[PDB]
Amino acid sequence: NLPFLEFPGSIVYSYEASDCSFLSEDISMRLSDGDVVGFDMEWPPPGKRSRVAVIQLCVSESKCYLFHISSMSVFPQGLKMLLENKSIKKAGVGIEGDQWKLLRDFDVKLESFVELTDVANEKLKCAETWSLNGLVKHVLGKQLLKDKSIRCSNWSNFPLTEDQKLYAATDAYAGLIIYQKLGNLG
Repeated sequence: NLPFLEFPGSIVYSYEASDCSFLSEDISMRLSDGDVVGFDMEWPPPGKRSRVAVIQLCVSESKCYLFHISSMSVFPQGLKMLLENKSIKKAGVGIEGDQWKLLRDFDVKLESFVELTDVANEKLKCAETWSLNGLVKHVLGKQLLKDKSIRCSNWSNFPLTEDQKLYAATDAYAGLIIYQKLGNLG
């Protein structure tokens, strides 16, 4: 029985482009070169493909932002600038795939991403094929809620449910906590 990892801070939910751009600029304002944010994205599971519905940025243990882009008619210019900002690192798992997807879907280029599974392999001196949950268990001694019910829910539905918010926030939070753990190991 491993404890469940859960984002304990305030979840900021933004589903309008202007609001999102303002918040993103605020984030860029408070950070400087070298800083990192936890990062992840969600999207719903015949011929058409599913585009990114939510982008999560966890800046600290007390605050995580959920940007519901599927509810926005235009991709937030401020969010685009933050993501393409090479000064701010974005830590996640399978984050290169996220980069490709953002480019394909919105021509937004994620800069300075940090693939935590690579950092883990090099730090822990191993060659494993990880999963975010496996990384959480091994690195944090915690466990992640990963039931299809929420993980594969319809992320493009407005509004996001309370369970959807905590799950999406917790995933970006794990990225932030894992990054700090591995980056400051002794």
